[PDB]
Amino acid sequence: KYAKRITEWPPFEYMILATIIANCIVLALEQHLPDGDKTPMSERLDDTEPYFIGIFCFEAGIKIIALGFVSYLRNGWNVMDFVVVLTGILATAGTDFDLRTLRAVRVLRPLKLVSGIPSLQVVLKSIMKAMVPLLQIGLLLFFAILMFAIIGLEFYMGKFHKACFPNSTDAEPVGDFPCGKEAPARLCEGDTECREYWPGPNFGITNFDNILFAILTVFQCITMEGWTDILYNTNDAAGNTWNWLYFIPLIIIGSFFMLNLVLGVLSGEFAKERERVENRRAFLKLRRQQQIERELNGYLEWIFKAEEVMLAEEDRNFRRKEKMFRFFIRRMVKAQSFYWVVLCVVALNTLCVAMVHYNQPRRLTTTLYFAEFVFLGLFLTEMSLKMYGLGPRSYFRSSFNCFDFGVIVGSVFEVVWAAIKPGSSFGISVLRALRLLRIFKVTKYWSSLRNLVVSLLNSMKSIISLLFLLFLFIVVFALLGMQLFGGQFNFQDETPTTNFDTFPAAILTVFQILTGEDWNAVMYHGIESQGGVSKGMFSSFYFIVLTLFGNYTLLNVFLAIAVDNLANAQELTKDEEEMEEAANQKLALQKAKEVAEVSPMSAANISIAARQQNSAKARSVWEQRASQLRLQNLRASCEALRRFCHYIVTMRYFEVVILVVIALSSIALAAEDPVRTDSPRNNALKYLDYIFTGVFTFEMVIKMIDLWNILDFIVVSGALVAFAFSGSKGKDINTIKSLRVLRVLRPLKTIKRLPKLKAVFDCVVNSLKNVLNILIVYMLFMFIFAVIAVQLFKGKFFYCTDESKELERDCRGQYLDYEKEEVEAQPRQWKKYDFHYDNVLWALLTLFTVSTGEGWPMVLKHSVDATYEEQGPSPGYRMELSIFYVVYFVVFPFFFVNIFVALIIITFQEQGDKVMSECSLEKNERACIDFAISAKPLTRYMPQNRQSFQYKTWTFVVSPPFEYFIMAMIALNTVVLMMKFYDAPYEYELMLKCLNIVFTSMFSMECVLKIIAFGVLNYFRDAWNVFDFVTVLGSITDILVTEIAETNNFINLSFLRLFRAARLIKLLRQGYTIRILLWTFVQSFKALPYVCLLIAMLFFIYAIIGMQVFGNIALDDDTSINRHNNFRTFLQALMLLFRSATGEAWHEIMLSCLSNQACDEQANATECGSDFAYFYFVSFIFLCSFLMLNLFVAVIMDNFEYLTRDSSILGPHHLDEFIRVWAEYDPAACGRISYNDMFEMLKHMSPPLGLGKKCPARVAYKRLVRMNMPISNEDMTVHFTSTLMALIRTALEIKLAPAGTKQHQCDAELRKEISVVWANLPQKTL
Ligand SMILES: CCCCCCCCCCCCCCCCCC(=O)OC[C@H](COP(=O)(O)OCCN)OC(=O)CCCCCCCCCCCCCCCCC
Ligand SMILES: CC(C)CCC[C@@H](C)[C@H]1CC[C@H]2[C@@H]3CC=C4C[C@@H](OC(=O)CCC(=O)O)CC[C@]4(C)[C@H]3CC[C@]12C
Ligand SMILES: CC(C)CCC[C@@H](C)[C@H]1CC[C@H]2[C@@H]3CC=C4C[C@@H](OC(=O)CCC(=O)O)CC[C@]4(C)[C@H]3CC[C@]12C
Ligand SMILES: CC(C)CCC[C@@H](C)[C@H]1CC[C@H]2[C@@H]3CC=C4C[C@@H](OC(=O)CCC(=O)O)CC[C@]4(C)[C@H]3CC[C@]12C
Ligand SMILES: CC(C)CCC[C@@H](C)[C@H]1CC[C@H]2[C@@H]3CC=C4C[C@@H](O)CC[C@]4(C)[C@H]3CC[C@]12C
Ligand SMILES: CC(C)CCC[C@@H](C)[C@H]1CC[C@H]2[C@@H]3CC=C4C[C@@H](O)CC[C@]4(C)[C@H]3CC[C@]12C
Ligand SMILES: CC(C)CCC[C@@H](C)[C@H]1CC[C@H]2[C@@H]3CC=C4C[C@@H](O)CC[C@]4(C)[C@H]3CC[C@]12C
Ligand SMILES: CC(C)CCC[C@@H](C)[C@H]1CC[C@H]2[C@@H]3CC=C4C[C@@H](O)CC[C@]4(C)[C@H]3CC[C@]12C
Ligand SMILES: *[C@@H]1O[C@H](CO)[C@@H](O)[C@H](O)[C@H]1NC(C)=O
Ligand SMILES: [Ca+2]
Repeated sequence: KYAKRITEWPPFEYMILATIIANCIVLALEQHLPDGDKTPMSERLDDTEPYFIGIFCFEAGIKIIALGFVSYLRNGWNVMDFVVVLTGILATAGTDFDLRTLRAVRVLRPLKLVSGIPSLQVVLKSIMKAMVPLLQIGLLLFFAILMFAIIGLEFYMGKFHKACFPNSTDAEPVGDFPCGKEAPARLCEGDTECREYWPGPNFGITNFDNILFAILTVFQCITMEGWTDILYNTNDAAGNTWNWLYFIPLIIIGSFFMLNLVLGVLSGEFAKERERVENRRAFLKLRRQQQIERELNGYLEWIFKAEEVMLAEEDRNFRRKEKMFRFFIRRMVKAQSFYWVVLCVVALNTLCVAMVHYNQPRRLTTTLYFAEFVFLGLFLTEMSLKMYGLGPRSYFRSSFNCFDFGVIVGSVFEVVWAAIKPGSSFGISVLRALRLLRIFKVTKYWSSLRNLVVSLLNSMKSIISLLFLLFLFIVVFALLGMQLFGGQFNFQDETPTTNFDTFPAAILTVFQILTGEDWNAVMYHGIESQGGVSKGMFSSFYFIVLTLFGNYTLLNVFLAIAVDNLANAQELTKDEEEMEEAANQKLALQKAKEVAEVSPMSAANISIAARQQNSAKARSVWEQRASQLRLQNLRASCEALRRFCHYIVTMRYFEVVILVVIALSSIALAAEDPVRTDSPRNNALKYLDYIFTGVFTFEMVIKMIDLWNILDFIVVSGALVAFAFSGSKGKDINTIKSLRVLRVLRPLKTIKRLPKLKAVFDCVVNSLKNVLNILIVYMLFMFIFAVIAVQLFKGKFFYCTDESKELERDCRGQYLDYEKEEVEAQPRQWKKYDFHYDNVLWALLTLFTVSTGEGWPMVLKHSVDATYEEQGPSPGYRMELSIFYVVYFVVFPFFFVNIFVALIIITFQEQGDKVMSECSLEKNERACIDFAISAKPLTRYMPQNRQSFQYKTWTFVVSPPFEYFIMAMIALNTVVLMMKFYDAPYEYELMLKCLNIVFTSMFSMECVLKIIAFGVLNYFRDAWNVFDFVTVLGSITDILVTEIAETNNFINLSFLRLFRAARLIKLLRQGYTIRILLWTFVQSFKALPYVCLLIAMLFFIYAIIGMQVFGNIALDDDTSINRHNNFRTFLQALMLLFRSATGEAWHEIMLSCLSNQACDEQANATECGSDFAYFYFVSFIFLCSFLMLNLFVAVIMDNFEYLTRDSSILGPHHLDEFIRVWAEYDPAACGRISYNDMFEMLKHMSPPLGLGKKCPARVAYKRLVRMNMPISNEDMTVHFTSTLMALIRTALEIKLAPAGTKQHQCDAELRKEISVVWANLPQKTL
């Protein structure tokens, strides 16, 4: 039994890894066919299973006979291996048919190589240790969903079951939209009536019939996938007046707030983890290695200089004459002239390669073909001459030179491979555009951008491990999907492409679900495959998981990578700059030392050059927090007429009137009718615009007599020109429209007038300027990808209307469309796909749409189906091209976009301080003392009579079992709140109503008991008691309304039910970690309202612009501009803008209004719509994303002190416990309290602060004795003013004990730091 010492060798471990990889390949080679069909390879691979099972069992047996049982089973990975082998053995000996739950375990086999490689185990532990603090967020998220689900269950229960059945002939609805009989809901057209019962919108899956369906629908909504479809279904089922008030708060809270919480928690976790001893040591090693290299390079340059100096004096007096040539070459390959020449050559090559487009002239094609050879030869001659003038070892030292060599080799391979078989092309020749990255060399941003690449290369193994772990999880989920839905997607209609039949299809489906686009469609297909709504509805959980741990795990990989690398680069750059400054000042100070024969002026020179550059120390919040965390960790480790037109603008009440006129003009702009130009409202608006432009020009003309003013000049001049052209016929009506839409800039004038709005706009602009270099790099990478995509896909995105024809000449005439069983004659026409890659601009637009994530499966399908230059598509022709898109998703949406967030997180500047010299010592200590400054020991108001009646009620109410009963009563009432379902029996609804009755009665009894035991003016003091009373009163009003027959049409009262649905909030107070986080983030939100004002102004401006431009588009169904989504009104425009901001079909909306749309039969122009929608939508998406990210980072950095807590010396929270303890023992302040209570209070005090063990109590005595005593005054005196202050002073930054006599200086420091407190603490210092 000595297997461990003779059978646990490296080579045996690599034989077990080969068994696993082979098993993975066998699993990936399986194919699933419907209805029991099987390929011969299926049986051939099935015959391979028992050898794998035998090998696994042998390895398990060796490990058992080496380690024992319950220490071999003590490892979780060994437990997983044992479970896998046991399930395999049972399957081998299993003849019964209930093996599906056992054969689905063999998808965990790829996870076994995680156990075989401990490095992957360490990486997985590191990635999963940052997800525990996210769990509470998920809990909160679940609560939110539950709450919203309940609200849905109370409003949209069985509302989607009505449809326009024509005449009850065969019960086939004509339209897939809900009804309302008369009412403001949507009506049937033609000979149809809305009969009862029709499954629902999506096969009857998305509805609010019961709590489970409501929960699933709300979860689908929060992921912002198809929530607008549900919104429109509610709109046309019950009217559009109040449905937005349910979905807009739902989307906001469930997506934006959750994402902000996740980002903040992750940022705090990363900041805490970066300052650990291991990471700090690794960073110090990297910094030392980088610092050595600069000195080495300087010394080698010095050495080369001497080698070329001792070679000219050695020849001045064959194999030597060829070496001055090498020296001259090396002096030539390093000069600025050669650098600029090669940079211009690379720029010209980029220009030449960027002109490729579909249907280019043959002369241009030949010119580019020859220029490729010319450029390849030139680049080859610049890589050989620079390699001989520097040497192979010195040339390969720089990483970008290695990249250049790789690109040259790939280009040569492409050139030789493009002649022996000219088909498509890889596109490596475009990669030379990355050589433009030399531009940053001549700027001052070279060090910062180079340090990021240095840090990226330093931790390459970690990046590879993380990517491989992600790929392994994707493979495991693909195998699970293959087992669950493999071969079950063969429906009566066309089989969906997004299926789980083969391994490539399953892995593409899993990747698409990970991105989060159209995952609900795949979920619907899976549910339909598993039986439908009736049975098989439990197959959704898979997708649920694949969403959750698929949408918050990438944010834990790529965001972590970005934060770590960018923080490392920033710290490296800052340390390099400060070390250079220190070395320069030391050298200049030493300069004066050698010159002792005269008074030196070097000291003055270094003095005048030491403060001018000092004003560049930004010291962002992230850097300050990192420094404080480093200090704390190190301490813990160690311790173990001109005047008549200028006085009018000087008036105090002149800016306010201008602001109110600006607001009035903005409101008048909002309330405009685009579709009906000729209306009395439009005439009144024109008359008001006359007054507005008159007052604007009047105030403007008196301002020039004494950038933003430039904008005011354009506004005024455009208004004047429009008025001048108004008094004539329609001369150049397009110019009139342009000058009319120019008036939207009126709200922009408010930015300067409000100092706070101007400040926040300046902060946003500064944040934008902070990421300009990364934006340029991102644009260069996107351009390279777009050029490659143009090269790959130009011309191939053409298709005929019917798939039978493959050529343009064949796609002529008419064909038979066999849709909806009508076989209609439809014209054949050779069309082009909406999003293509004809030229670089179209490719850039398509890649932007892909990066946003909308409709990228469609472009993936089109790219895969593309065949040739002028030939129609063929399904699955080139599947490998999907790699391209995968790579794109790895680089832009995932990587590049996550380094934008990090670059804003780590460089965010504090705004509420605006100065770094306030106290230089307190960041949380100041807040900790201010908490005691403001929070007085508020009491619980114990009754003072206690004679016969009030004391009994008070004792009953404040009793712990009463609170427990209320909690159980509030938790059991929520169980009866979600237990309602559609088409329930009458007795069931009666029981539900009776239970609601008794619960409301119990809560009313509790409220009246509290009123009696506390008092009218005491119960209402609490903000929670008044909320409870409001909910009780609302429930009573609802129950009274319900008992009496409801007013059918007099007053529509159905909102009061929400009050009862509010009881959930009543149970939100039990959690001691969700309340303190929710309240903290809400209080940070309420402290930054001007960011929200800026976002609202952005939405207002874009809504007005859309109203003016695309307002009169004709409403048509089966499009993106219809009765649900249009630009007609201000509310409709805002809804469209919000839908695009979340992102549903913004590309489809853009295409639905481009310069050729059929125009409404009520407006003036017969052809309305413009090609301006491209810029409109792209700019709106970019700006909305940027401002939302800025708001998120502002909120996160407002709370960074709490998000990086490291809770062991916490002070902001222990004061709450102190107040809670003091309140119970104190009925009222009464000035002063006794002494003996404080000892039992310290005993009952939280052990985290004050006493850990029995021994530290002595230290507490050392804090009570051996210093100044408050016993000088009356012993009947409070001590909280002197106890908590002393404990918070001595817990951190203790100074009195080492001195023992310098108390007066500490008191003076405290006084000068509390200078303006209105002398309130002077009486508390004693
Ligand atoms: C940590 C998680 C915290 C979660 C907090 C959640 C906060 C947001 C909650 C949003 C709830 C308000 C929106 C209600 C959705 C309205 C749905 C609807 O269609 O209502 C119409 C309804 C009658 O339907 P109607 O079509 O008019 O008639 C035919 C069919 N009966 O009724 C009507 O006739 C109109 C009445 C509905 C519109 C007004 C309702 C009051 C809204 C006040 C503002 C929000 C109050 C928030 C209260 C929080 C606690 C619930
Ligand atoms: C990286 C730097 C050096 C590139 C600078 C920009 C140009 C190289 C790009 C930007 C605009 C691109 C143009 C974008 C739009 C067009 C129009 C296009 O012309 C046609 O499509 C005519 C055929 C037809 O539609 O019938 C030819 C490509 C061209 C000029 C592109 C050629 C390459 C251009 C000129
Ligand atoms: C300062 C910002 C928030 C813009 C103003 C807020 C808007 C949401 C409010 C303020 C004025 C409201 C407008 C107040 C007056 C009207 C006119 C109203 O139409 C009619 O009065 C019917 C008369 C006719 O049929 O001609 C339509 C709503 C509308 C523009 C309202 C739409 C919503 C508006 C634009
Ligand atoms: C963090 C990353 C690594 C996640 C994705 C891992 C990729 C390597 C996966 C996801 C997409 C997979 C691709 C999904 C689709 C295809 C096409 C397909 O190629 C075929 O020729 C299929 C053959 C057939 O038609 O039956 C299989 C390889 C490839 C690119 C797969 C290879 C492995 C890929 C590239
Ligand atoms: C001073 C501004 C900012 C506030 C007042 C502007 C809005 C509320 C005013 C300006 C002109 C007004 C319109 C003038 C004419 C008509 C025609 C008729 O159908 C009655 C209502 C209606 C449609 C008015 C509704 C209210 C209206 C749109
Ligand atoms: C790291 C950054 C700069 C990405 C640069 C590499 C990109 C452009 C490379 C990496 C892998 C490459 C793909 C690899 C394989 C194929 C299959 C071939 O039949 C067509 C080209 C295609 C689809 C390539 C296109 C270009 C591609 C996506
Ligand atoms: C906390 C959980 C476990 C118990 C409280 C949840 C109760 C109220 C929920 C959980 C699952 C729900 C059931 C889920 C499915 C159905 C089938 C439907 O055709 C009638 C309603 C019915 C029977 C639901 C009634 C309410 C229900 C029982
Ligand atoms: C002025 C600001 C928005 C700078 C952005 C300018 C560019 C991106 C925008 C501003 C106005 C736009 C124009 C507005 C209207 C039309 C008419 C249409 O039939 C063809 C396109 C064309 C000519 C647009 C092209 C793009 C355009 C020039
Ligand atoms: C069937 O249609 C006719 C007219 O097409 C109309 O009377 C009604 O909708 C139906 N007739 C019935 C229900 O008798
Ligand atoms: Ca979407």
